[PDB]
Amino acid sequence: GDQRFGDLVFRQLAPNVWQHTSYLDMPGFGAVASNGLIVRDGGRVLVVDTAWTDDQTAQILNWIKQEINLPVALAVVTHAHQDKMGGMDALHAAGIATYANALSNQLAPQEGMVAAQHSLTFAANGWVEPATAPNFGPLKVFYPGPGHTSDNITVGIDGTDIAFGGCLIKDSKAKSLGNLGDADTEHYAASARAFGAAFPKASMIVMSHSAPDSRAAITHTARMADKLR
Ligand SMILES: C[C@H](CS)C(=O)N1CCC[C@@H]1C(=O)O
Ligand SMILES: [Zn+2]
Ligand SMILES: [Zn+2]
Repeated sequence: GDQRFGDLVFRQLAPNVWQHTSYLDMPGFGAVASNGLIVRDGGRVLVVDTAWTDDQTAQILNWIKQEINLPVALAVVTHAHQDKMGGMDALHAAGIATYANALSNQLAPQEGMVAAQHSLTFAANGWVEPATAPNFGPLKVFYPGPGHTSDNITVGIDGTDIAFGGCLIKDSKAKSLGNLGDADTEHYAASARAFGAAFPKASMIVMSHSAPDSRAAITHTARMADKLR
């Protein structure tokens, strides 16, 4: 179920996949959860997204050492906001290779983030250019278009039923698309549907600010985004 580890929560989603969850006070909103992923690929571990802070991110690495006890080969982060990239220095201190959309790395300094070490670029159809994501194993990285942010990316996990929408996708009962201050309101719906179409077999949709849901998270998110146009 949920495993509490210090101030974080970890939940196994599949034999080789766990969700990490960390919390930060957003004055006016309460203590806000953010989710990312941990994937074992044979003898190594892959991380999707940091926690909000360096200290929390170091705790993710402590949990991995305790529960998996294999090296973390790389991390990929899914846009330049604090919940996704706030712990980059902890990853770098640990010697982990880090990857982000080129645009996320460009935006990182102005957003108050540390850039990843490596930049992903994307084909016109949204799929990552494979040479920019070497040794990603089962992580299949897709740029669905601008939506929650200009730079948001998404990740499928081959060999599982899981696709990770990050902060682009909200759950099937979500009331709003949330803060749209960095959003692309025109392109959001199409970007949500493009995520679904990229990972058509994924039955478990993981996202930053809701628990895992069915594909109704994608349809519901797109349908709410239809009203922004
Ligand atoms: C700090 C982040 C980055 S997505 C944020 O803006 N959040 C997290 C949940 C509340 C809120 C929002 O997306 O509206
Ligand atoms: Zn965000
Ligand atoms: Zn977020």
